Amino acid sequence: MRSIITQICNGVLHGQSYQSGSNDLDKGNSEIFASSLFKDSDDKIVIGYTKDGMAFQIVVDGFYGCERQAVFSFIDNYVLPLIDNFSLDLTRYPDSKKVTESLIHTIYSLRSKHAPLAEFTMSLCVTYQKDEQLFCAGFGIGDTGIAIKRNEGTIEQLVCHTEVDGFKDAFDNYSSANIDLVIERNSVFNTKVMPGDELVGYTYVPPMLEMTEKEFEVEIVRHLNLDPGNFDDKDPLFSQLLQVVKSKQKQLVEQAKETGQIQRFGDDFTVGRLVIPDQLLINQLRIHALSIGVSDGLLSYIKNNIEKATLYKNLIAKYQNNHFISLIILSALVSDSKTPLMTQYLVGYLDFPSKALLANKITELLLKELENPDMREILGSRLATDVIEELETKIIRYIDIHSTLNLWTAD
Repeated sequence: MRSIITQICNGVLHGQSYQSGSNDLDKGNSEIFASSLFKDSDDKIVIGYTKDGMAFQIVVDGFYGCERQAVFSFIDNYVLPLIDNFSLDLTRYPDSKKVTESLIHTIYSLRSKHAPLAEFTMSLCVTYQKDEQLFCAGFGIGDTGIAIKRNEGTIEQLVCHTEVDGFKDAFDNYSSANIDLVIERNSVFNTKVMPGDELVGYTYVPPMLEMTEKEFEVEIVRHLNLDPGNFDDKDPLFSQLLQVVKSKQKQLVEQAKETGQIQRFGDDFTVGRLVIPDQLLINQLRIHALSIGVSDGLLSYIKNNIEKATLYKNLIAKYQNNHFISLIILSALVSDSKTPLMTQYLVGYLDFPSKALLANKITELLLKELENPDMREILGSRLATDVIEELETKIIRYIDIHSTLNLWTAD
């Protein structure tokens, strides 16, 4: 009962490339890229934010272009609702290793009884905030990989490309009995993160750019990172990454001319970029989590006192891009004692035990938006404590506030 994701790359790409959507909701921080590296895409990358506003990125590369769709419908229907339970257990339980294996276990048990035909390699990272500082923790099994760039010009390597002596440990039925072995040889992590750190996820690279980090044995495995020596500290990682692969691609195809006729190599190249958000962006993300979830519920119940909410849906659909007004509109709906069913139904749709606990949640996120430097510019020496109550009175006029409201969206 929610919509969280922001940008996705599904089983599709345009001619030779597919870039992005640059979702406003991420304020220019959600970008991905996809290309073919030999005609169709098999990989899938997902970047989004929790209902509590925590950042995450999922990277998938499939095996067979024949199934290629239940792999995706597996992620969209069952894996996505698991992210909230991941970041929460990361916040509640300190032990990063325990829940991650259970998550993989829950993934394996779920992938068996719902779509065991799916064989892919997946990697993911999710952010969580237990203390004042931000933490991110995830794993990755297969030919995939995640990298990070910090605030100092360091390309630190998160989840690595695991190679089992020339075997790609993956989410296949074949490994579904050697599960516990897959974890000890694959990469799981939990690392401290600061705002502005650049999270980069990738699927395939020509091996000329990969450098071997770790080799060991179990009763041989290669844990290998992305070589940072050919990268700079001034430019972002994602934009710099494509500057070299195309530069090496033309160098690789030129190598492919001197061999009679066509040679064969290359995989689906899909790359995702994520930037860790600030404490301000989280709140207005936490704001957007409610605005999306509140609308759709009572629209099918009544479909089988509605005239307001249909106009309310359009009203939020007009001012959802500004996170401040989108908040205060909600405060009026709960205060309307003449719309109790429309008020009381939402918490049931949202699983809230008490309406009042929600009403506290409104004000807490409301007042912190005053710490956003944009509202101090718009709200100056105006005893805001009363104005919200005034604004609460303003919205109850159901029957031309937009110009009066346009005072607060003047950016």
